[PDB]
Amino acid sequence: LPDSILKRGAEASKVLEEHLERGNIIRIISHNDADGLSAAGVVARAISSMNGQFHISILSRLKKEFIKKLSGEKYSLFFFCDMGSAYLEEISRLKGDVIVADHHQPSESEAGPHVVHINPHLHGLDGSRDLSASGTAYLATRLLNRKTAPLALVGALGDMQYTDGFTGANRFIMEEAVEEGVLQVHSDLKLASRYTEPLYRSIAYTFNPALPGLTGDMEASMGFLENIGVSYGVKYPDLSPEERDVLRDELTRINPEIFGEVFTSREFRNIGDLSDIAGVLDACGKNRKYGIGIGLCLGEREGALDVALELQKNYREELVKGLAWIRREGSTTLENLQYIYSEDKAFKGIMGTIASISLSLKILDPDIPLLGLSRMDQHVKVSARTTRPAVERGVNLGVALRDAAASFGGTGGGHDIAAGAMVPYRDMESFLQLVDEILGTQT
Amino acid sequence: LPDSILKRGAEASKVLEEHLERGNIIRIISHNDADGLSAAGVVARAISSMNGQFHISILSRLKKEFIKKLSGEKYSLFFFCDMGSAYLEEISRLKGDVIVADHHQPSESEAGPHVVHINPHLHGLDGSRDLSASGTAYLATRLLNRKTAPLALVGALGDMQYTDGFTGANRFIMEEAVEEGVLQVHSDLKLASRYTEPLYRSIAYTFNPALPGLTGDMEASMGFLENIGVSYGVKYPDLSPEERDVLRDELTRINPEIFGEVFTSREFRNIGDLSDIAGVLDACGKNRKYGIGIGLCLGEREGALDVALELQKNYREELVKGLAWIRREGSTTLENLQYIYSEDKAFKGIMGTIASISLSLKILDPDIPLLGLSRMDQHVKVSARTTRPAVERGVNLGVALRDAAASFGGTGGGHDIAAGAMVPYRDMESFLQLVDEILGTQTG
Ligand SMILES: [Mn+2]
Ligand SMILES: [Mn+2]
Ligand SMILES: [Mn+2]
Ligand SMILES: [Mn+2]
Repeated sequence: LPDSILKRGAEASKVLEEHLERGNIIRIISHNDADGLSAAGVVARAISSMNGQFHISILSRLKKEFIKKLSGEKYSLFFFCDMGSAYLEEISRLKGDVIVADHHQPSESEAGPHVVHINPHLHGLDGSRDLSASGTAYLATRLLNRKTAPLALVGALGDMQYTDGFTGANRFIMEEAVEEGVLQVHSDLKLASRYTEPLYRSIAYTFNPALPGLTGDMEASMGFLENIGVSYGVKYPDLSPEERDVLRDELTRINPEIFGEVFTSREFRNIGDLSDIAGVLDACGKNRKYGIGIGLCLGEREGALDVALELQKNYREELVKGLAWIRREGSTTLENLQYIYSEDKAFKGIMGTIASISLSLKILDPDIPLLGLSRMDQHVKVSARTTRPAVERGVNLGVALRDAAASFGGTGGGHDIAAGAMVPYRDMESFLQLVDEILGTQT
Repeated sequence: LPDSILKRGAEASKVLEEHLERGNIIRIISHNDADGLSAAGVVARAISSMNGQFHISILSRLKKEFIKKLSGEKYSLFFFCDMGSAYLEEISRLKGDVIVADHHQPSESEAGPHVVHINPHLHGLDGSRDLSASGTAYLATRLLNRKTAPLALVGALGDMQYTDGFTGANRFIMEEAVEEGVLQVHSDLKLASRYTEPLYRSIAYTFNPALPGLTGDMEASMGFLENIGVSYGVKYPDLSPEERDVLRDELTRINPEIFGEVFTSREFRNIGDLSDIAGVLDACGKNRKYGIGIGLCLGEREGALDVALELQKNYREELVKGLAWIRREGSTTLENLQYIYSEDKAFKGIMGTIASISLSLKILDPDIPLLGLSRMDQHVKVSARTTRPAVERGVNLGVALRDAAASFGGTGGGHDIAAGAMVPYRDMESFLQLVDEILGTQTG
């Protein structure tokens, strides 16, 4: 990588150690998706391993008001994951030391001198591809605990940073984790929950890498498996070798991606591969069941796990319906983006995910950035997704949504390839065109 | 301390004396938790000490109907503890004199020259911190009996009014109880039932001050004690001095609050410290078993005590399960609150207690107000708890739940730090979503 970062990391480990040695409790603030929860987990696990204590809050968006509420509180160290780069001035106004582990672009003023800021953008690395919050937290805790590297990669997968191989600092973290013996790599089919789910359901629930015709369609996948003569009520490992080969052959025909690298760790045995864990965390996060998510990251797997797996199941079911909806009513295309709108509470939480999946499946034109829109009474939650070719063409959704949302007194941001915003429902049209214009621009 | 409240207290003592001298039986109505039972005990002890007679009814909630049923009955004096401030008009409609000893925000109405109302809120004091029903009853009976001060503090502890030291009128009552020689203060570890329970169980049952990792977990605490090399099957006082020192060192590392002030009285020797007594009463109250709680308060300790300690054991066991349940199914967080929902009767009676303990332990984020929810066929019972930093930030659960509930034809109220409500199942989501905003305006 560029050895610079590792250094910045170490600065942050030093600070962390200082405060732990003094007995003071560490305040952790993070985001509510796979990356945010796995980042919070990395840090809390590092603290735990030093017989230290931590206080975690999970937020869906960091707000100026919330930062002020903290500036009260008698905590000596604040650790921010997956947010904060946009509020560096405001955060600097905290009494007490601060670490910010984040991977969004600038944001933007200077960052005070009692604050440690780790961000791939600052070290010549791409925050959209080469590192996520969870990995940034690992670099911050790497000299204290290396057992956490699998979780670091959970967040990276969660944030869609696997682009045929891990790249940049994610590659570094993978390599290390192998070297430390806590991560194994296998070539295999990338099917959903292969250890806990019968083949027909596993195929239907393989949303990424997507399998057009089969993904999201229990009937068609059951059918498909009969047509090719492969048992559809057994779990993948309980198949015969011959059946495995025929299956590998026929699914690859539908999408070559389906076969490739698969990541496992003794830590997550009986649950899933690393991508599966990312899914379980997304389901916990979408259900504001943050405790279950973090418990899972720290190693709780008894009642918590049952609950977590049940939440996934529901999550998956909701995704199937959402995909069916998009197939039924289409999207309206403009000139530089397309969009999809729904007042159904069923889809509020999952709009971004079904957006992404629908582009992969090519239900919708993957060349055109897709804005999913869900009403929250007076406001509308926006979830924008596109693809890596579109980012190459110059698309930056994080920028477009931030600028546009501000214009109407809203709040928005993200990365080039995925972003979100919140705006008055009343301003939806105006909003949408403005993004349109902003779009065609950078393009 | 305001002279006004001591004076108001004396007015109530005078009234009580008047009726006792006339030989009439005194009607005592109180609540069913530690504070409610200890308050009822204070009054009945003062009555007993004057060779007088009393009739006690314990209620889980005072209702308009019930007040009317009393408005019959041939009793000359009615003594309300831990309730009544919300029903002052309805109460004044009683024929016969009335004392109301309470500490809920009363906004508001008008008494009726014929009702004596003692409440810290009326005298510039905080009902959430500076005085509870039991202390308010003590101020009402203070010029007739001072041996009751320990019980007054039992209710205060029960109502979670120890905030690093007693404050306000509770501090006054403590100081007076020392001066009278009925209360002693020690620095020591604040472990559950140290005189009657082996160390591993004592640590597992120390719910407050909470000990993360150990509290509620028999296996872990047994383990912990082996790990540090301290006898785990012996009672705290039967340990060696060296063992005591090592233990004091290793528990303080987990929570500094575990060592600090401890309150005792010859009255409760062989049973527990004052916080232990609060626990026994909560157990009696949660099981009904009101006659036993009150027996304990009056000094009955033979068969009654055995029964009481058996009940505590069961209560504590239920709390352990409830905590485990929260650990298993988590809470869903929203903007300004979190909540937990159950269909079990195992947890009905204890929802609010395990809510409080889980926040102390930080199973759940203590910065965020926690709403426990249990279904009653058509309605759902709500138990809300939060912490003192949150109340500082501006949270008031009593208010939030009262308003919100009403807005759906429900009924709700309490204090800033703890409250309850009852609403139609048919619209939880609306209810929850309305409280989550009322709190944003509170903390904004
Ligand atoms: Mn995130
Ligand atoms: Mn992220
Ligand atoms: Mn009470
Ligand atoms: Mn009370």
